[PDB]
Amino acid sequence: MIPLTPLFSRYKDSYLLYSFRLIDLLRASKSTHLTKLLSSQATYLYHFAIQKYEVQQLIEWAINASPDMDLQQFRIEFMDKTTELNLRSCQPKSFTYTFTTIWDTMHFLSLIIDDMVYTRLDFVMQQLKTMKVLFYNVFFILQCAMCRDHYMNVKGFIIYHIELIEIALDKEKYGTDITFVDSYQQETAGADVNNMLMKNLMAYVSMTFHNAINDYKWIQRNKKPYERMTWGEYKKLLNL
Amino acid sequence: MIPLTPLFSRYKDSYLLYSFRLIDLLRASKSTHLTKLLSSQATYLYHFACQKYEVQQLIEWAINASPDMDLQQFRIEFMDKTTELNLRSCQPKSFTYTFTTIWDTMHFLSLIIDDMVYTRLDFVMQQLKTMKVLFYNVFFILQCAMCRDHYMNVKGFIIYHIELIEIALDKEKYGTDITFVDSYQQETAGADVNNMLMKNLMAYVSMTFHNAINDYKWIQRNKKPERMTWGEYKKLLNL
Ligand SMILES: Cc1cc2nc3c(=O)[nH]c(=O)nc-3n(C[C@H](O)[C@H](O)[C@H](O)COP(=O)(O)OP(=O)(O)OC[C@H]3O[C@@H](n4cnc5c(N)ncnc54)[C@H](O)[C@@H]3O)c2cc1C
Ligand SMILES: Cc1cc2nc3c(=O)[nH]c(=O)nc-3n(C[C@H](O)[C@H](O)[C@H](O)COP(=O)(O)OP(=O)(O)OC[C@H]3O[C@@H](n4cnc5c(N)ncnc54)[C@H](O)[C@@H]3O)c2cc1C
Repeated sequence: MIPLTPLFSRYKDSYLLYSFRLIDLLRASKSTHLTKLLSSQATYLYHFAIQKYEVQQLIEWAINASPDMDLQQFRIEFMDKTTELNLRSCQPKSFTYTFTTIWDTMHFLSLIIDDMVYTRLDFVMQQLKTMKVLFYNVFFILQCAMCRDHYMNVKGFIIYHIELIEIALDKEKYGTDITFVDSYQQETAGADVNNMLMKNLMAYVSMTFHNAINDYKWIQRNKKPYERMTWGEYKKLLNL
Repeated sequence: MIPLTPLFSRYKDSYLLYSFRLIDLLRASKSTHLTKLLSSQATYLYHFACQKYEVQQLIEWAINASPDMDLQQFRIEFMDKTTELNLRSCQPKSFTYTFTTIWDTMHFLSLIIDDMVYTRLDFVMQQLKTMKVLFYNVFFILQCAMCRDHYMNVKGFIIYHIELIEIALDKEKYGTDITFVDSYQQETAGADVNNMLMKNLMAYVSMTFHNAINDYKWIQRNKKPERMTWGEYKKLLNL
């Protein structure tokens, strides 16, 4: 399982706030396609957080919630509903929603993938496909049109690496064990010639992706760019 | 300044064939948005095809060509139109369309990018965004539903590396020169601290992508799986 650190504590709570803010959109939805997409995303999110039958109750409650409530009244009704369904664990501790709420959710999902793979095969390959669906369908909820447009262009970078893992798991299914390496360069050296996978690959993929977004935004605003996060420091922050 | 080689000449003729097939879709288009997108993409492809006003006349000819022609009849009218506009260069020598026509176009575009960068400016930084738009908007044209769905999932891998190039040219605009290195590993090791950029990045990037797609399709077909190596690829193209 994932190591308990302060930073991982915020991730889990950002993940719950994010999940809460996503289901609040269900009552507002203006299309059947959005409703099906929000319903499945939130179901999938909680399934990575019987718990599953209670979650179906929560999700169904949110689909039929009044569309004329504001957000704070939805929060009141949600707090009660999760308490009643014995899902206090779904309840966020902090309701301040920002970019760090989205980043934490993506970094959380990355750590979850690394844990499922190191601690693992049909099951892990079905989870990895649900993860691709989650990353493909990240919503910002907050207002940032240009963030949405940027993310739709490059989200495949993350998603591509999930497929490398599936490719690696497919080789283990067929005879070649996965070999775990400590640096991205070794994994990338291997593919150009045997089944090497970086340990904590997705933590590093999403970290590298975080930096690239933040590097690119200076082009966006047209200003000269300053502490960037390093894999060394990140691993220390998360006890990896 | 792309090295003229056998594989590259096929890339070039595949590029032209892909472009001819795209503008053939303009007469059929069922939405004003798809019309907007195909004519932009075709204009862009031609603009990179290793005069612009003549291309605009070609495109405008395609927009108004009869929707009740079949494709072969369109090919007849296109071969005449390009002959009249003094654009015999846009004419493909082979009209057999396959997955290799699409791959060849993608690998062609990758080689254009690496050539603009090492022979470079706000100019190259602007041409890269157009490159991003082209890769975001690749049409298969042939029938491969699961292909389009796979490519829409992972196309960002390619596009991300175009952004790393803009990021690198932005640091050069503001002081730090690009340092060209020989492996992908040296570029990804130095991002983690300085402005290194792999030489022939997009050739390597779209080469690795091509392998990934082909490895992934054994998962897609549920089947127990000769892959292209960088050294072999650089040999084939004289990089
Ligand atoms: C998918 C996504 C796309 C975005 N696209 C854009 C855009 O196009 N234009 C724009 O202006 N903004 C964009 N943003 C927001 C942007 O990335 C920043 O969050 C914001 O612009 C300024 O945030 P910041 O530097 O103050 O903190 P942030 O960059 O948000 O980081 C906050 C926290 O995350 C942790 N952290 C910081 N860096 C890393 C890292 N490399 N790896 C792991 N953890 C880290 C740290 O704990 C830090 O406390 C996007 C955000 C997301 C989640
Ligand atoms: C964007 C895109 C997405 C696709 N998604 C799918 C999918 O999801 N499922 C599916 O079944 N098919 C998919 N395809 C088609 C698939 O990749 C193959 O083209 C097809 O299966 C034919 O396989 P092949 O090995 O015979 O030839 P190809 O893989 O098409 O190779 C043909 C030519 O390309 C050259 N070549 C081969 N490998 C490389 C390489 N790594 N780098 C550079 N050049 C190379 C060689 O010169 C060879 O002659 C996709 C194609 C594209 C262009």
